[PDB]
Amino acid sequence: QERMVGELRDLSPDDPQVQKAAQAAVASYNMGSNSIYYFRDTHIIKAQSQLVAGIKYFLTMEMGSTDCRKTVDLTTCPLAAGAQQEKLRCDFEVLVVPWQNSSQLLKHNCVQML
Repeated sequence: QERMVGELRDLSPDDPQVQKAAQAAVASYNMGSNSIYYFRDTHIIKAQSQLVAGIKYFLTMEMGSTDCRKTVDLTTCPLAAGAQQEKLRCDFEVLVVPWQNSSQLLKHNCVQML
């Protein structure tokens, strides 16, 4: 066949390739979001991969708003507390291809947590 569609498989949330895919998702989400502040990953809850012509990562993760405003090393950005605190739970689909340096966030659906 012409198409390459591999098996969908569970990965460890601590797989270094999941982690890189996760930082790709965060960076892209922050670029596209209307929020004043950068969000930052707090927990990878679930991770799956699928071999295509390239690799898809399907990530479920939680994010927290930071004190860092956009107007980047997120490890230096504290999670906001009290009035500015906001938590999201997101599904991300990330595309990784060996000929591109930047991994792409194909889809995302985020949801504000109480």
